[PDB]
Amino acid sequence: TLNPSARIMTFYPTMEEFRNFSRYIAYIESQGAHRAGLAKVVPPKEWKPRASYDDIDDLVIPAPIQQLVTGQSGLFTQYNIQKKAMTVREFRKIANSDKYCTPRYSEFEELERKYWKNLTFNPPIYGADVNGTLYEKHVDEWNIGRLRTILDLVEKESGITIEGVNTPYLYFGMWKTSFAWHTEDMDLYSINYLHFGEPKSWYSVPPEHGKRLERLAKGFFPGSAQSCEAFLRHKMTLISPLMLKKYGIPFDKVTQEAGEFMITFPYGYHAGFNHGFNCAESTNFATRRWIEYGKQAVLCSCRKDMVKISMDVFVRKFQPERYKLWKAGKDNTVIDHTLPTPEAAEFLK
Ligand SMILES: O=C(O)CC[C@@H](O)C(=O)O
Ligand SMILES: [Cl-]
Ligand code: NI
Ligand SMILES: [Zn+2]
Repeated sequence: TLNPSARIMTFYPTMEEFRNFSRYIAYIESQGAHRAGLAKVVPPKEWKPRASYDDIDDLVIPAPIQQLVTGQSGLFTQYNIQKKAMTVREFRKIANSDKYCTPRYSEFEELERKYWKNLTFNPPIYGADVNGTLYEKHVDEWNIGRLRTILDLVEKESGITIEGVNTPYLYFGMWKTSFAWHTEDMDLYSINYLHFGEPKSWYSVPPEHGKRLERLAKGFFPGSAQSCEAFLRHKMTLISPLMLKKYGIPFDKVTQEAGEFMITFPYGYHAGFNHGFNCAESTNFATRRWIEYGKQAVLCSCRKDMVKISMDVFVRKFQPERYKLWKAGKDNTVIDHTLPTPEAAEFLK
């Protein structure tokens, strides 16, 4: 089938193709993009979500996070220490200080080695999970604030909003800040735009090999595994690419740059780190292909306020012939990670 390498793909849509979000996602899936779990989409040169970013210095980061990393030989656990609120100006001041700034380097392979060699030292601050958007109110193409996908059935039918899932999150980062391995809540899709700043590097494991990654993680962190069915959802586990390589876990890497979009797919494990001071925005979204992932997503069974979406409305509206079967817990549909979402039908003929 398509993209049998399950390698990370990059797309350059024209302004025409760009306009319909859900439609372009259907397209890239018809090209096998999802098989890698992660994909890059470079927006048209004439596209910009905001005019200028010189007016956010006063924007407040209510819960900055200091990332303490503990571990050795490729396996680490990240602990969060919440610091007092601060502004984007204060944050940047710190991000650029000779204390937390980016080390000198030539090729990316070098910055990478330095990241994996010093991530346990000099714990950085991460202005993550910040409620808000940097999109201009009139931007109608790929506006994270309103992608208009079926995930809207959640708020529209129940009124329930889940910060970060069906509302945007801003992430202000600095050198060495990172994000642990994980898939989205309810195994949804994810859209990430890097408004500005230094690059953000990503690691991705193909959804078709996700179970292998979990198996490995469970063997390394048996304690966390025995305490939770999906401890990777805590987002505290870091695993180096060398360790994955050494245990035969298929994975790919890619560096996202300011102005580019990254898309993660259902059950696509990903992790990465920021090269330096930057700002990114993200939220989740869905397609009809997601519904099945949602019904089968293995959720965190030890924390409260953990994201759990009712799959009822989706199964009832898009899988009516399986609703009673599903409701009776008799629906044993097996998921094929290679198949594109049905909306991509028009692109396969
Ligand atoms: O987990 C993701 O989808 C990306 C998270 C990334 O934006 C971060 O800074 O944590
Ligand atoms: Cl700026
Ligand atoms: Ni994610
Ligand atoms: Zn848990």
